[PDB]
Amino acid sequence: PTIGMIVPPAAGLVPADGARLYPDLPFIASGLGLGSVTPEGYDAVIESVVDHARRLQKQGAAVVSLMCTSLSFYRGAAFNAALTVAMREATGLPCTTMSTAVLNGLRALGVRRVALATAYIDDVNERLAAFLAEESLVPTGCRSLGITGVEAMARVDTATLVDLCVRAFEAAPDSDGILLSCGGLLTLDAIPEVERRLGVPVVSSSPAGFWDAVRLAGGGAKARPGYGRLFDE
Repeated sequence: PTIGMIVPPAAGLVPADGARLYPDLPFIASGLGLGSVTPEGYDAVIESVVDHARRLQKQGAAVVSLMCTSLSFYRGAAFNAALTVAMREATGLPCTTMSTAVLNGLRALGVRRVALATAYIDDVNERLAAFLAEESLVPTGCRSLGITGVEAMARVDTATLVDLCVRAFEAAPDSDGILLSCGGLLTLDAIPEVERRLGVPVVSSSPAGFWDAVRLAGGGAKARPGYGRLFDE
Protein backbone atom coordinates (compact mmCIF):
# COMPACT_ATOMS: atom_id res chain seq x y z
CA PRO A 1 0.00 0.00 0.00
CA THR A 2 1.41 3.36 -1.00
CA ILE A 3 1.91 5.82 1.78
CA GLY A 4 1.50 9.52 1.05
CA MET A 5 3.38 12.13 3.05
CA ILE A 6 2.89 15.88 3.10
CA VAL A 7 6.24 17.60 3.89
CA PRO A 8 7.35 21.20 4.62
CA PRO A 9 9.72 21.98 1.73
CA ALA A 10 8.54 22.97 -1.78
CA ALA A 11 10.45 20.16 -3.36
CA GLY A 12 8.41 17.44 -1.76
CA LEU A 13 11.08 14.98 -0.58
CA VAL A 14 10.48 11.89 1.57
CA PRO A 15 11.94 12.58 5.11
CA ALA A 16 15.31 10.83 5.56
CA ASP A 17 14.83 9.92 9.26
CA GLY A 18 12.69 6.81 9.53
CA ALA A 19 12.77 5.66 5.93
CA ARG A 20 15.41 3.02 6.80
CA LEU A 21 12.75 1.27 8.89
CA TYR A 22 10.72 0.44 5.78
CA PRO A 23 13.12 -0.03 2.81
CA ASP A 24 10.70 -2.12 0.79
CA LEU A 25 7.70 0.16 1.12
CA PRO A 26 6.49 2.75 -1.32
CA PHE A 27 6.47 6.39 0.00
CA ILE A 28 5.34 9.37 -2.00
CA ALA A 29 5.75 12.96 -0.81
CA SER A 30 4.17 16.27 -1.71
CA GLY A 31 5.79 19.54 -0.63
CA LEU A 32 3.90 22.40 0.93
CA GLY A 33 6.59 25.00 0.20
CA LEU A 34 5.76 26.53 3.56
CA GLY A 35 8.70 28.87 4.27
CA SER A 36 7.89 27.90 7.86
CA VAL A 37 6.99 24.77 9.81
CA THR A 38 5.09 26.97 12.26
CA PRO A 39 3.31 29.34 9.85
CA GLU A 40 0.80 32.11 10.32
CA GLY A 41 -2.50 31.62 8.50
CA TYR A 42 -4.71 29.03 10.22
CA ASP A 43 -6.98 28.79 7.12
CA ALA A 44 -4.21 29.07 4.50
CA VAL A 45 -2.30 26.21 6.17
CA ILE A 46 -5.37 23.94 6.26
CA GLU A 47 -6.03 24.90 2.63
CA SER A 48 -2.51 24.00 1.37
CA VAL A 49 -2.50 20.83 3.47
CA VAL A 50 -5.84 19.87 1.82
CA ASP A 51 -4.53 20.72 -1.65
CA HIS A 52 -1.47 18.53 -1.09
CA ALA A 53 -3.48 15.68 0.43
CA ARG A 54 -5.61 15.67 -2.77
CA ARG A 55 -2.46 15.60 -4.91
CA LEU A 56 -1.30 12.54 -2.99
CA GLN A 57 -4.68 10.82 -3.34
CA LYS A 58 -4.49 11.35 -7.16
CA GLN A 59 -1.07 9.67 -7.07
CA GLY A 60 -2.49 6.49 -5.44
CA ALA A 61 -1.71 7.02 -1.75
CA ALA A 62 -3.71 4.66 0.53
CA VAL A 63 -3.21 7.00 3.48
CA VAL A 64 -1.82 10.47 4.01
CA SER A 65 0.41 11.61 6.88
CA LEU A 66 1.30 15.22 7.49
CA MET A 67 4.96 14.51 8.19
CA CYS A 68 5.96 17.44 10.25
CA THR A 69 5.82 17.40 14.05
CA SER A 70 5.98 21.25 14.67
CA LEU A 71 3.28 22.03 12.10
CA SER A 72 0.97 19.52 13.72
CA PHE A 73 1.56 20.54 17.36
CA TYR A 74 2.30 24.26 17.40
CA ARG A 75 -1.37 25.29 17.69
CA GLY A 76 -2.37 22.56 20.09
CA ALA A 77 -4.68 19.57 19.93
CA ALA A 78 -7.59 21.40 18.24
CA PHE A 79 -5.36 22.14 15.24
CA ASN A 80 -3.82 18.66 14.97
CA ALA A 81 -7.43 17.38 14.92
CA ALA A 82 -8.57 20.05 12.42
CA LEU A 83 -5.73 19.09 10.09
CA THR A 84 -6.63 15.39 10.28
CA VAL A 85 -10.38 15.90 9.75
CA ALA A 86 -9.81 18.26 6.80
CA MET A 87 -7.39 15.84 5.05
CA ARG A 88 -9.68 12.80 5.53
CA GLU A 89 -12.76 14.61 4.22
CA ALA A 90 -10.95 16.01 1.22
CA THR A 91 -9.39 12.63 0.32
CA GLY A 92 -11.61 9.85 1.64
CA LEU A 93 -8.38 8.24 2.93
CA PRO A 94 -7.34 7.59 6.52
CA CYS A 95 -5.05 10.52 7.43
CA THR A 96 -2.77 11.23 10.39
CA THR A 97 0.02 13.58 11.45
CA MET A 98 3.47 13.27 12.93
CA SER A 99 2.15 14.66 16.26
CA THR A 100 -0.54 11.92 16.38
CA ALA A 101 2.24 9.49 15.56
CA VAL A 102 4.21 10.72 18.59
CA LEU A 103 1.17 10.37 20.86
CA ASN A 104 0.55 6.90 19.52
CA GLY A 105 4.19 5.87 20.17
CA LEU A 106 4.26 7.25 23.71
CA ARG A 107 0.99 5.43 24.57
CA ALA A 108 2.15 2.12 23.03
CA LEU A 109 5.17 2.28 25.34
CA GLY A 110 3.07 3.25 28.38
CA VAL A 111 4.78 6.62 28.85
CA ARG A 112 3.05 9.38 30.77
CA ARG A 113 5.91 11.29 32.33
CA VAL A 114 7.92 12.36 29.30
CA ALA A 115 11.36 14.06 29.08
CA LEU A 116 11.94 16.12 25.92
CA ALA A 117 15.11 16.06 23.86
CA THR A 118 14.71 18.41 20.90
CA ALA A 119 16.34 20.62 18.25
CA TYR A 120 13.71 23.36 18.61
CA ILE A 121 13.83 26.96 19.92
CA ASP A 122 12.27 27.80 23.33
CA ASP A 123 8.87 29.00 22.07
CA VAL A 124 8.49 25.83 20.01
CA ASN A 125 9.53 23.54 22.87
CA GLU A 126 6.92 25.39 24.98
CA ARG A 127 4.17 24.65 22.42
CA LEU A 128 5.27 21.00 22.34
CA ALA A 129 5.07 20.76 26.10
CA ALA A 130 1.59 22.44 25.96
CA PHE A 131 0.36 19.96 23.33
CA LEU A 132 1.51 16.95 25.32
CA ALA A 133 -0.05 18.42 28.53
CA GLU A 134 -3.37 18.60 26.59
CA GLU A 135 -3.06 14.95 25.75
CA SER A 136 -2.64 13.69 29.32
CA LEU A 137 1.13 13.41 29.33
CA VAL A 138 3.33 15.16 31.83
CA PRO A 139 6.28 16.90 30.18
CA THR A 140 8.94 16.61 32.86
CA GLY A 141 11.68 18.80 31.33
CA CYS A 142 13.47 19.56 28.06
CA ARG A 143 17.02 19.74 26.80
CA SER A 144 17.73 21.09 23.30
CA LEU A 145 20.65 20.89 20.84
CA GLY A 146 20.57 24.69 20.38
CA ILE A 147 22.02 24.59 16.81
CA THR A 148 21.05 26.26 13.49
CA GLY A 149 22.32 26.17 9.86
CA VAL A 150 23.27 23.15 7.62
CA GLU A 151 26.82 23.12 8.90
CA ALA A 152 25.86 22.50 12.49
CA MET A 153 23.06 20.13 11.57
CA ALA A 154 25.57 18.22 9.43
CA ARG A 155 27.90 17.91 12.43
CA VAL A 156 25.32 16.05 14.56
CA ASP A 157 26.12 12.37 14.99
CA THR A 158 24.55 9.51 16.95
CA ALA A 159 26.70 10.21 20.04
CA THR A 160 25.45 13.89 20.11
CA LEU A 161 21.83 12.65 20.19
CA VAL A 162 22.50 9.97 22.79
CA ASP A 163 24.20 12.51 25.08
CA LEU A 164 21.29 14.87 24.50
CA CYS A 165 18.79 12.21 25.72
CA VAL A 166 20.94 11.28 28.73
CA ARG A 167 21.09 14.97 29.69
CA ALA A 168 17.34 15.40 29.40
CA PHE A 169 16.82 12.32 31.50
CA GLU A 170 19.36 13.24 34.25
CA ALA A 171 17.53 16.52 34.61
CA ALA A 172 14.11 14.85 34.91
CA PRO A 173 14.83 11.52 36.59
CA ASP A 174 11.09 10.93 37.33
CA SER A 175 10.43 10.47 33.58
CA ASP A 176 8.76 7.32 32.17
CA GLY A 177 10.28 7.76 28.71
CA ILE A 178 11.92 10.22 26.34
CA LEU A 179 10.56 12.02 23.26
CA LEU A 180 13.43 12.72 20.85
CA SER A 181 12.07 15.34 18.46
CA CYS A 182 15.06 16.41 16.41
CA GLY A 183 13.54 17.53 13.10
CA GLY A 184 15.86 16.94 10.17
CA LEU A 185 18.49 14.83 12.00
CA LEU A 186 19.13 11.11 11.81
CA THR A 187 18.02 9.47 15.05
CA LEU A 188 17.40 5.72 14.51
CA ASP A 189 20.72 4.41 15.81
CA ALA A 190 20.45 6.65 18.89
CA ILE A 191 17.16 5.06 20.03
CA PRO A 192 18.34 1.63 21.20
CA GLU A 193 21.64 3.07 22.58
CA VAL A 194 19.63 5.49 24.77
CA GLU A 195 17.25 2.72 25.86
CA ARG A 196 20.24 0.52 26.80
CA ARG A 197 22.06 3.27 28.71
CA LEU A 198 18.93 4.49 30.53
CA GLY A 199 16.45 1.60 30.74
CA VAL A 200 13.63 3.84 29.65
CA PRO A 201 11.92 3.72 26.19
CA VAL A 202 12.44 6.43 23.54
CA VAL A 203 10.03 7.74 20.89
CA SER A 204 11.64 9.65 18.00
CA SER A 205 9.21 11.86 16.15
CA SER A 206 10.12 11.35 12.45
CA PRO A 207 10.58 7.56 12.79
CA ALA A 208 7.28 7.41 14.79
CA GLY A 209 5.67 9.19 11.81
CA PHE A 210 6.75 6.45 9.38
CA TRP A 211 5.66 3.70 11.81
CA ASP A 212 2.23 5.26 12.47
CA ALA A 213 1.53 5.82 8.76
CA VAL A 214 2.56 2.21 8.01
CA ARG A 215 0.22 1.00 10.84
CA LEU A 216 -2.67 3.12 9.53
CA ALA A 217 -2.22 1.68 6.02
CA GLY A 218 -2.83 -1.70 7.74
CA GLY A 219 -0.60 -3.76 5.43
CA GLY A 220 1.16 -5.61 8.29
CA ALA A 221 4.79 -4.79 7.29
CA LYS A 222 7.23 -4.89 10.25
CA ALA A 223 9.92 -2.26 10.85
CA ARG A 224 13.47 -3.58 10.51
CA PRO A 225 14.62 -4.93 13.89
CA GLY A 226 17.17 -3.31 16.24
CA TYR A 227 15.75 0.23 16.50
CA GLY A 228 14.34 0.19 20.00
CA ARG A 229 11.37 -1.27 21.80
CA LEU A 230 8.57 0.59 20.00
CA PHE A 231 9.75 -0.57 16.58
CA ASP A 232 10.78 -4.06 17.74
CA GLU A 233 7.08 -4.04 18.73
